[PDB]
Amino acid sequence: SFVEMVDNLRGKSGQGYYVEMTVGSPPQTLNILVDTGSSNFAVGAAPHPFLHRYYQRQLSSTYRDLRKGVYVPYTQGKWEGELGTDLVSIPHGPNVTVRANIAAITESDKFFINGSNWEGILGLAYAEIARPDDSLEPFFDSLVKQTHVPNLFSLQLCGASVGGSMIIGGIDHSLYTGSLWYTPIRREWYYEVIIVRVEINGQDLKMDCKEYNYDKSIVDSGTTNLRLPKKVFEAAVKSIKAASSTEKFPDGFWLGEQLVCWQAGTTPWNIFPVISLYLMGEVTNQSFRITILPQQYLRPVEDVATSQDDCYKFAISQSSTGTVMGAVIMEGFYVVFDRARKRIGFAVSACHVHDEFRTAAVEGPFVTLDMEDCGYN
Ligand SMILES: CCCCNC(=O)[C@@H](NC(=O)[C@H](C)C[C@H](O)[C@@H]1CSC/C=C/CSC[C@H](NC(=O)OC(C)(C)C)C(=O)N[C@@H](C)C(=O)N1)C(C)C
Repeated sequence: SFVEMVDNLRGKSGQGYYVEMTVGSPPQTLNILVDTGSSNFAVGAAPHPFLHRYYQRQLSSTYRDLRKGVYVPYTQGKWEGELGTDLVSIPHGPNVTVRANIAAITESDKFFINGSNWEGILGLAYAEIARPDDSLEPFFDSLVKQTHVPNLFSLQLCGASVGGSMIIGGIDHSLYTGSLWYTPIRREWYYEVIIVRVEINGQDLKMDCKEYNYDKSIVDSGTTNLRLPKKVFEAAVKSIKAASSTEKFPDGFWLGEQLVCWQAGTTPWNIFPVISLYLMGEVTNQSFRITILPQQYLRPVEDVATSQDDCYKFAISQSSTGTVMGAVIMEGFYVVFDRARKRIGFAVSACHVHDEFRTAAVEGPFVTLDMEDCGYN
């Protein structure tokens, strides 16, 4: 029954992907950011300059007050609100209604985005990282417990003004080609995975693989960039600079500050390298790799002038909280969050990225010794 959920995601570039939801009785419609990097379901519940609508608990006859406050910080942005419960449905999801924990957002700082068209956030990770503590059941746990929806979902995020699919409860095989390759979920808090090798244009970065996972690696649809620990970021940028040294870029470009522009249709994709991330596989000493094209980590942005030139921002940034495989990494792959079997699957998406001579790819099997030493403790 998955055809009805195809294309149920929208968004603006670099502003997150959202799904339509309803809360309360009568149903109030809201666009909800899909975030696999957090575990709280929360909605704007008071006026805000950037909110065009918001949840009005007083208009819902099924609302229940939990009489408990909550604060949630993210990498960028934070909010505090009031906990309660209400009935929740997904118009272009499964045909069910669940009573779910909802945080009613009453104050926020740099959380809502001017012109993003979403008014809340759906944290899809596990209760261990829910606020204020792991006793606040996340939405997807509630959905699985109260209905017959199988315990998995998949995400097909498509680039450019953006759209995609969140298939709730299953895998839609018309949305990807080739084989699905699975990596274990190391621990059920974030969707934590283990990166065992990194290559740039086929050249091993030759770092202790622990550095790739310092202090964790996660899959996070709510983060735009590929985010890398300091040491990995520095070696990657050095390698990308060297491969593209044909041209010169402002130093702020490599920090994500300044953007780079070329005359329309002349972007020199060939001087930027592919990046291969090797992930721990399902059998002993076995891994697989996903290959990222520069069309993914050079994110297109609107020309800051009155020109018709293609402009891009560098969508790889430095992290202090581990590797984050954000939306630019997920774009062009079909990603299966198989919570029932504690694994994440990757395949080439049907909305894959087109280069004239290179192709994003998921490839295996590879042999990799001592993969367990790559996890940080
Ligand atoms: C200070 C962090 C404290 C720890 N908090 C967490 O780990 C929380 N989870 C998280 O923070 C997640 C890891 C991230 C989460 O998805 C949050 C969701 S905030 C709502 C996101 C909406 C979509 S816009 C994406 C944005 N793009 C962006 O900034 O673009 C430029 C870089 C080009 C300017 C971005 O990337 N945001 C990152 C930074 C981020 O904050 N993501 C919860 C578990 C409590």
